[PDB]
Amino acid sequence: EDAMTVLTPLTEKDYEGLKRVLRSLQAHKMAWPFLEPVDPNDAPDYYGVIKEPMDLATMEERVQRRYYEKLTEFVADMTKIFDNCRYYNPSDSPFYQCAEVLESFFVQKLKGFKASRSH
Ligand SMILES: CCNC(=O)Oc1ccc(-c2csnn2)cc1
Repeated sequence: EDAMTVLTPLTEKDYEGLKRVLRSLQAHKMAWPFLEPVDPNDAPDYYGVIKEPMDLATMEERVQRRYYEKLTEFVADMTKIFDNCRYYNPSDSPFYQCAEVLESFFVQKLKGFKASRSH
């Protein structure tokens, strides 16, 4: 990550952009596995093997409360969603596939956000 991403505090205008990025992901057709915390009745071992769970509703709560001080911290929570999924599930499962698609979409939107900050 470049210096701006790591060091530049998030302003109120930056927060309007983060809200837009998050809503784009929540509306994506392949976001269904990630919208809410994993239900342990569906996956009884999940919370024994994933030490730091994350989901898009937790990120929305954090954005509303202004939890994030730097863009790097927002990117780290999002990346945890996808990395947790690829560690828990095998590479041929539909959950793994959804992580591949949605991470590529996140990178496209994140590049758009970074461009808009500087110019
Ligand atoms: C293997 C058990 N069968 C099953 O479908 O349970 C789940 C439920 C949710 C997830 C999930 C969503 S986000 N990443 N992991 C994975 C497995």
